[PDB]
Amino acid sequence: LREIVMTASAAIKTPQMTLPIWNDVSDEQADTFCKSISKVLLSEVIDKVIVTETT
DNA sequence: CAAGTGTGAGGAAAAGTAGTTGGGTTTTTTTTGCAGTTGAAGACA
Repeated sequence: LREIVMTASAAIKTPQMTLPIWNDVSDEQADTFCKSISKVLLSEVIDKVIVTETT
């Protein structure tokens, strides 16, 4: 309530956007779209990093 | 052997006052949350 009324902050702490999905949109299509929009960082795919510094 | 004028000081004491000190206040003139904002360096056409 403070984040709205008191500060009218243009930076919500947890900004969310709700998306209605068409009646025709399957649940499986919906999970595909959920994957399709979410961000994927390069870190998120790395398993191990080995640096062999030789000098 | 003796009696008789003139007279200077020595002495005492309670309270005060000295010396030496101190006390004594008096009197005294280690960010722990927040959101915003400016100015800055840097950068651009």
